[PDB]
Amino acid sequence: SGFRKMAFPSGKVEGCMVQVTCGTTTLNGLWLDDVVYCPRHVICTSEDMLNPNYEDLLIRKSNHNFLVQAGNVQLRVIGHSMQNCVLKLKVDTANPKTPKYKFVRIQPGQTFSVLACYNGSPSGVYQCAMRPNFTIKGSFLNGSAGSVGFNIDYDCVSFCYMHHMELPTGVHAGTDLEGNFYGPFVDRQTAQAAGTDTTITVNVLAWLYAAVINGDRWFLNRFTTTLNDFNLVAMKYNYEPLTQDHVDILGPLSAQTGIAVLDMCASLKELLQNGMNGRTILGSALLEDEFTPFDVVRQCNVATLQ
Amino acid sequence: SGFRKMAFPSGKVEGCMVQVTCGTTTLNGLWLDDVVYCPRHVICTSEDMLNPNYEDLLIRKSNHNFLVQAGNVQLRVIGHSMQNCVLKLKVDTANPKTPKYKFVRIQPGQTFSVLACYNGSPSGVYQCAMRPNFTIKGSFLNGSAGSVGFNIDYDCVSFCYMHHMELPTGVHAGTDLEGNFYGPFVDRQTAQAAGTDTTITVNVLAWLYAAVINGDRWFLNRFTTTLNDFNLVAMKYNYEPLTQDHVDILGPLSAQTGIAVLDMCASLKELLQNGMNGRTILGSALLEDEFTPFDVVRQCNVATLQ
Ligand code: NA
Repeated sequence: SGFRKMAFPSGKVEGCMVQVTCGTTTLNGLWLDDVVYCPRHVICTSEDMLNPNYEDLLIRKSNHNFLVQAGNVQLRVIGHSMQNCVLKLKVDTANPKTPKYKFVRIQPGQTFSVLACYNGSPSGVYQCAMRPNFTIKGSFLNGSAGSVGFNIDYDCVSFCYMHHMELPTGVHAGTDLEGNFYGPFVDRQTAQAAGTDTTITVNVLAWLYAAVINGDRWFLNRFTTTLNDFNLVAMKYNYEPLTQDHVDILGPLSAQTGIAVLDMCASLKELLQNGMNGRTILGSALLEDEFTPFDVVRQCNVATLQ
Repeated sequence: SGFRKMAFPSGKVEGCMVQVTCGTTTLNGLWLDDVVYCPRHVICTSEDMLNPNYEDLLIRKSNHNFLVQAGNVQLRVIGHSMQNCVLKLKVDTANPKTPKYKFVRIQPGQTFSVLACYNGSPSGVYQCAMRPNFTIKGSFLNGSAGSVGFNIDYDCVSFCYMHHMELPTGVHAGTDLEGNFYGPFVDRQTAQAAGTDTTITVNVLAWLYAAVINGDRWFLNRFTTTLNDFNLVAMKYNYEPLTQDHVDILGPLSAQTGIAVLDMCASLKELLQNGMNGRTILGSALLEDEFTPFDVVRQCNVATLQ
C-alpha cells in the first residue's frame, strides 16, 4: 500500500556523471562509451549568455579548452561536436560503467526521474512530470545543467532529459539527449515565458481509478459523455484534452475496474463543473495529476488470495 | 529554485541489495562485506506468520535452507544467526561493492531515503520522515521487506531502516539494522495499531522559514502568540506540542530571517484555522512536515552577485 512519487534507482546513471569545465564555466556531462554529452553553454562566459552565437563561440575553443573529470580521473578530450543545444566531447577512454541505454523524446504528461548533480557529483533524485507547457517543476541550482532525466526498464536506461536552465518563474527547461529543447525555449538569458500550464487529464483519471480501487467512489455517477463533449469541458477548466493515446493507456485500469474510460470522464466532468463541495478523494481535496496509469497500477493495493 | 522532496542517490545501496529465499518465502537482504542482513520472517511459511515462535522456527533451519542471489551470482550461506528481528547470513563472498557505511538509529521527525526492492532488484527511491508514532508513510507491496532506509554523508551510507510490514491502516513499520523495531510493533500478523499520527510541528515551521527566504511570506502576519496558546491550537489540529527546546532548534532560521519563532507560530496558527485560500507555499497546497530544520535551506534560492 501507499502512493509515493518515486524515482527509478539512480545507480546506473551515477556511474555516467562527469564534470565538464571550459575555462571558467563548469557544469555536468553524461559519459556514455567514449562520448561526453553536455549543454553547449559550457563554452559561454556569463556575459556571452545574454545573446550567444554558439557557432562563433565554439570556433574559438580547442579540445584543450575542455577539462573533463570523472571523479579524480581526467579524461582527455580528443574531439568535439555541437549538435542542436548539446556538445558531444569525444574522450580517449570509454566509460566502463556505460549501462545499456537509449535516448528517447518524452511527451507531456509522462514522468521521468531526475538525478541532480553538481560538479559531476550526484546530489539527489526525484520524479518529475513533463508539464503540458513543456517545463518541469524540478529542484535545480546554479551548476546543475547537464543533470539528466531517465526511466529504467529492466536494465535499459532510457535517457529523456538534459537540464539547461531555469525560467524567471522558477520552473525548469531542457532538451532531450539529441539536444532539442522541450517546448519553445532557447538557451539564452532572455525573458522567456512558459505557456499557461494545464492539468494532465489522463493522470487525474488514473488517480480517480486508484480512488475507486481503494473504495473511495462517491464521485462516480450514472452519466454518459462523448469524448468531444468531455474535452470541451476540460478545455474550459484548463485541463488537457484526452486523446486516443491517453484512452489506450487507461485500458488496464478500465479493465480491472469495469468502468469505461468515457464513464470515468463523465464523472470527472461533474467534478470540474460542481467542484468537490467539502468531499475528498484518496484523503485530499485536490486532484493529483502526476501519477500516471503505470504508476497507479504499480503502487495500488491488490487483492489477497486467502 | 524549486522545492522538491529529494532522496539521496541510491547507487551505493543498489549494489548491496540481494534476494533471500527460504523455502517458498522470498524477500530482500542487505549484503555488506560477507554478511547479508534480512528480516527474520523470511523463515516463516505464510501460516507461520500469524504467531511465530522465531527461536523454534529457526532451530529447524540450516544454512542450506537460505538461497541468496545477487543478480546472476548465487551466494551460498555458510552461517546464520538471529539478532532481534533480523537474520545475519554469513556468505562465502565479501561484497566487492560494499560502501563505507554505518548503522544508525534515527529519531521521529528525522528523514531518510528508501530504496524499495523486490526479488533483490531495486525498483524505486523516495524520501520519508520517521513519523512521531514511529511509522513511515511509504509505498511498499508484498516482497518489499528487507528494503532499507538510509542517509548518505558524502561517501558514507548511514543505514537506519529495514522494512518489515504494513499495519492494517496501510502505514509501514520496520526496524533499525540491529533488528529493533521502531515503535511498539512486533513482526507478526496480529491486530496492531499505531499511536495518533501527529504533524511534525518543528518541520512545518522550518519549511515556513525557508518559504520566507524564497519570498513566499503572504502568510506572515503582525500577530504574535504565546507558546501555550499556540499549543492549544496545535493539539486541536494534532500537531506535535511545540516545546521551548524546539523553539531553540529554530533559532538559526529565526536569525536568518529576522522572524521570531513565536511570530512564525502566529502565522502557523492562522494557517491551521483559515487554510491557505488557494495560495501555495514553496509550490505546495499543504503544510509540509517532511523537511528537517537543517535540510530545508539547501534548496532555497540564493543571492545573485550582479
Ligand atoms: Na561566469
